[PDB]
Amino acid sequence: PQITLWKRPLVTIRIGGQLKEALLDTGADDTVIEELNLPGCWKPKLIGGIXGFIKVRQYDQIPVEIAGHKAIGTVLVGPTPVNIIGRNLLTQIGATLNF
Ligand SMILES: CCCC[C@@H](CN[C@@H](CCCC)C(=O)N[C@@H](CCC(N)=O)C(=O)N[C@@H](CCCNC(N)=[NH2+])C(N)=O)NC(=O)[C@@H](NC(=O)[C@@H](NC(C)=O)[C@@H](C)O)[C@@H](C)CC
Repeated sequence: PQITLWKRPLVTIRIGGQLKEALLDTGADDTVIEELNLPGCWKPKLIGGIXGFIKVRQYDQIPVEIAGHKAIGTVLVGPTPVNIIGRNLLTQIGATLNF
């Protein structure tokens, strides 16, 4: 599909068997999702942006479907204000910027 940028590029994702809404963010290196449990598998990380840093739980090799496209990769979990799909998964679904 093609997504224009007149409004925030929000899409439905599936993760850990749960459906969420997330923002496709080309300015994010990584993917950041709120709450939800998961694997006895995670390790600590700090990630930053405007306003500084938050502590997150890094989970590896997590299956994540995005607009019907299967991806599998690192997912960071913490108190992000907005669920974010970053380049680590956008590359797996063949996403490009075009102008
Ligand atoms: C400045 C750092 C690079 C750009 C920034 C864009 N992320 C979005 C995330 C959405 C908000 C949680 C953002 O900050 N958007 C702001 C940009 C400022 C702006 N005014 O446009 C925004 O839209 N802010 C809205 C409010 C939130 C809107 N978004 C939304 N509701 N979805 C605004 N009006 O204030 N990327 C990031 O914040 C990511 N940071 C990174 O990718 C890198 N970190 C650093 C420090 O560069 C990497 C080394 O970790 C985060 C997610 C970690 C992977």
